[PDB]
Amino acid sequence: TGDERFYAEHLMPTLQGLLDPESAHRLAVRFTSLGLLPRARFQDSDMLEVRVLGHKFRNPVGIAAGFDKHGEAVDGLYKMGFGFVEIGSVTPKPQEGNPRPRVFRLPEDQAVINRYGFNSHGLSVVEHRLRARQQKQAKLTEDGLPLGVNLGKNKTSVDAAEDYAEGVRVLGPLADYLVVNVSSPNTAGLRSLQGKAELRRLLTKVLQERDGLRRVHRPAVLVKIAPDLTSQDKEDIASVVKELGIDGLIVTNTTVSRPAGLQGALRSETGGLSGKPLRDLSTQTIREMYALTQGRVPIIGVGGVSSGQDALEKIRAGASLVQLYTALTFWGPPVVGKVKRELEALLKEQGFGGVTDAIGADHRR
Ligand SMILES: Cc1cc2nc3c(=O)[nH]c(=O)nc-3n(C[C@H](O)[C@H](O)[C@H](O)COP(=O)(O)O)c2cc1C
Ligand SMILES: CC(C)=CCC1=C(O)C(=O)c2ccccc2C1=O
Ligand SMILES: O=C(O)c1cc(=O)[nH]c(=O)[nH]1
Repeated sequence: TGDERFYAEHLMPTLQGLLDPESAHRLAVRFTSLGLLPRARFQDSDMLEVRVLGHKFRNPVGIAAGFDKHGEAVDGLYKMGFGFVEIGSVTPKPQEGNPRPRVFRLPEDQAVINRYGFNSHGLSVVEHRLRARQQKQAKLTEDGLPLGVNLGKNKTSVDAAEDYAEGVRVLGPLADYLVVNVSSPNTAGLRSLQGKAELRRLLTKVLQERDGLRRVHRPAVLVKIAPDLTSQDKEDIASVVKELGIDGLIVTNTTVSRPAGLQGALRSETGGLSGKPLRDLSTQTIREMYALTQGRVPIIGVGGVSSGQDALEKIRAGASLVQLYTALTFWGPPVVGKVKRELEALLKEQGFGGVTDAIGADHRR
């Protein structure tokens, strides 16, 4: 389409030439929040509907955590055509995150490196922001546009499990699903919570807190994992998720690896790498986690999605839903309708009745 070409070829590269990435992010959130974007033209086909995690998703393309960290732009993100929105990560207390600069573009790689370090307005501010639109969200969710909330932990926390428990208590009642984010590369010791013993203790506490919420306020609980896990780590996570009845996995966060071939001048910056160089590392992690959970644990697939093909590869590997972030930063809002249009076309070409028929299809070949 003309908008896709205009944004991708002219407007976004021009604005990126003018603005440092964190300034660009802040202006993107402000513009989205104000609805200063035409309403998406693409009308969602019945082929794109997914029923998973106790909810209807009008389309399987979500905005990944970290774009709307503080729940400021939720309605603008639905207006952009996302089938679901995930906010956060949110930490219990407000915290500033790492010193600036902490976000870096790798244009030659269609990648970003970030070390934000969980900059967060904190649970109380986000709670009041979501409460201001709680019944609007109830109607959106009923109409197939669910809301996820991603929970983090404060830098100076002495008890990680209590940070996540506080998040469940405060934002669980406002969420369709919660994400226990134990895979940020930018908080010291956080990824150690993916270990078997630490994860079983942490997730038992999180599920007990969730189960204590009133039924209409009781969200699904997902664990978001790194792309950098050992085979042992992945087997341990699969075992714990099945043992405790965790509702789903988000696969994956950013990578601390630096794949051979990166060209960006900023490739050796500390932080998590996102975008195209992460794509197939994430797809293969989805594939492994689907097999280790016997296809019984819903997966939200994320990492380097910028086309219908990228989305369908993750769905065929075992994802019920996908998310994107970094593609939005390069191609702008038109990328959402592009992914959905291309995904519909490919499902038809490959003989799938809809997204649901394609979930895990590669494992049945
Ligand atoms: C600038 C930036 C900030 C992010 N912040 C968060 C976060 O707060 N919580 C989280 O779970 N993931 C966060 N992520 C990771 C994304 O949710 C996603 O897992 C990852 O970027 C891969 O998707 P992509 O290649 O489509 O960007 C962030 C990613 C980026 C690029
Ligand atoms: C061109 C404008 C105004 C916004 C696009 C954008 C980036 O360029 C960026 O680097 C970026 C980096 C991290 C998060 C979000 C973004 C983003 O939203
Ligand atoms: O630094 C952050 O806040 C952040 C970055 C990232 O890539 N992933 C995440 O979970 N948090």
